[PDB]
Amino acid sequence: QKTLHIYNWTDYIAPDTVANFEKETGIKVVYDVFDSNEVLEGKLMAGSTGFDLVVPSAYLLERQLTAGVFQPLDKSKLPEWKNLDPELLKLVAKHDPDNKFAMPYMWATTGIGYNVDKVKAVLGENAPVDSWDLILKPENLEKLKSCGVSFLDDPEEVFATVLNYLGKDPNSTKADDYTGPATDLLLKLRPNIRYFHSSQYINDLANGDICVAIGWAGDVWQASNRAKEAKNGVNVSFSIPKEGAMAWFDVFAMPADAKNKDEAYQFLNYLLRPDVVAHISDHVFYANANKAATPLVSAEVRENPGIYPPADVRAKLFTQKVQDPKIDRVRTRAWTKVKSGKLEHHHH
Ligand SMILES: COCCOC[C@@H](C)OC[C@@H](C)N
Ligand SMILES: COCCOC[C@H](C)N
Ligand SMILES: [Cl-]
Ligand SMILES: [Cl-]
Ligand SMILES: [Cl-]
Repeated sequence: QKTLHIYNWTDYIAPDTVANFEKETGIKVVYDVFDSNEVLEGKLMAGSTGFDLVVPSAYLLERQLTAGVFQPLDKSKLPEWKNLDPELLKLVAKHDPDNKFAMPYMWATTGIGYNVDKVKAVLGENAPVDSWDLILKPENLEKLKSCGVSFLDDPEEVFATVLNYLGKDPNSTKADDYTGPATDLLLKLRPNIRYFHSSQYINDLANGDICVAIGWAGDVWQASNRAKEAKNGVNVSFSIPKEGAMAWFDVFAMPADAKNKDEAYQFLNYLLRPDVVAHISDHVFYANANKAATPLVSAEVRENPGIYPPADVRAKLFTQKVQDPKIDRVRTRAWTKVKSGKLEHHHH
């Protein structure tokens, strides 16, 4: 009896995907979840993860590729590899040259999830829901504070979006941009932010407890769908704002010390089946990287331009760059300062 260990993002598979695989193959799956690239990266770099498959973002795979923590994926054991969109593979290959290490899973953007009616109640019918002004202009956050504001607990995403909003390179390599203007804005916003968290905001949006969030697209569409299924009268939407936004791929990868490689390839090949991955997209509201699967994805998902954005929106999207250690230090320090920004100090 063989057992396959998988480590994936929360809210990123259909409820029955694993059970269906277990029934088909007789392999027992131990499925665990994370909501942060930082948590996964730490485990990959500290020692053995004990996992057979993990799901980093592509830029994280790129950041640690030369550290040797992943092993190359034997495409002879992935007969359905051909189902992946070959043009999307060329884009992922910027992170994974010649697609040696990573299987593209889903693609999306980092934007604003919001309660349509509460935002309009607080900011008016002309609330700037097509703009980062909705959540990064202090005058707006002051008005939204009590209906609840959340930011992702992701320093790379948050600093990049703030830098872009301030008219800087979202991937600036200038330390002063982080310690100066980006920190200045974040500290002005901080008193109005209820929490920094990368997964609680889904149910909080769905239930009406948070009115604006920095969020990942499909997470927000899941919140919208949860509210609809609950018949709770809450209207959640998502915006890829006009100033641009981060875009990203998440990918499956195999840790270099994986125990059960054969079973892992069986699971990857299962995910390459068009019906399997389209069913996932239908439940998690994320675009997959499987060309063969597209016709099977629900119309509600395929036709949503916040899931599959058109070319004029894609032209405004940017990709996360891996930063040098000095920028990493200054960004991480600034993040800790921002998150602790409400605490009282006694040094004056
Ligand atoms: C409305 O269908 C769009 C078809 O897109 C091709 C698929 C394979 O790529 C999805 C991208 C946007 N992650
Ligand atoms: C990659 O293909 C999707 C094309 O969308 C382009 C829209 C019509 N502006
Ligand atoms: Cl409410
Ligand atoms: Cl990425
Ligand atoms: Cl449909």
